Amino acid sequence: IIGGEFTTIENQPWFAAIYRRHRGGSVTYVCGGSLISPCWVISATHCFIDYPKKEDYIVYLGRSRLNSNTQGEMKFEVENLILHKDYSADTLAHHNDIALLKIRSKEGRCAQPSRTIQTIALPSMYNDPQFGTSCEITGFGKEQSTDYLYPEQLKMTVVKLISHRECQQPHYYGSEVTTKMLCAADPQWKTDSCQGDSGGPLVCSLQGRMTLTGIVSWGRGCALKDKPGVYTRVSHFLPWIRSHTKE
Repeated sequence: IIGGEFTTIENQPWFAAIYRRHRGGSVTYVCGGSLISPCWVISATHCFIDYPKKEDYIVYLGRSRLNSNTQGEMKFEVENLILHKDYSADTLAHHNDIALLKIRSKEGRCAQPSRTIQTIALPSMYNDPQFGTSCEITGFGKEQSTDYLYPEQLKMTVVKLISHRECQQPHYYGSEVTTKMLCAADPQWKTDSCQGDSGGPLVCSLQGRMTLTGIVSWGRGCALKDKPGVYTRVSHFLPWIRSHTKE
């Protein structure tokens, strides 16, 4: 997250921190995700496509820090890693960038809700906030495009939804953005998602309900003029989500 503010997991208790174990034993951060039911985390396919083996991954819930344990956290293996079969790496602008992780602890259990671990509601189909609506994004991604390190503390910021009409302009993203995607940016371009934020939640309040409107997917650089962050439009994937969460 470029700009924005530090936070702790209490302020985004559905946030899932996803890591990969390397041959040699080293564990590195991969991407964010969101808990949508006790056994299911939703994220982005591009985070996993190069290493599709479920045994490679570790998922934490209730974690506020990147390389330190948070009191009360839960650790999970990935029982199933489900990538969207129509994924395409189309020059930055990934299509169908959505993935599901069925989580299971060493003891064979799913998530247990607490003050630091809670699910996020899915939207109604094709029901998204009006453009110009302020939404929030959360993650452990870079604080500056030029940084080498990721922040140790979780961050969040606010971005505004951008119409498909505005985002499809040639001076924005042209044909790279589809109706299954959502653009969001800051009016001053001063805050944004960045590398490492992929897979995490874009949350909007619709009708009083905090809703998983988007999943961090792609963008040209970070916090750059006329280059919004781009998000998978969750409300266009409900049948995919419902079928695969029975697996």
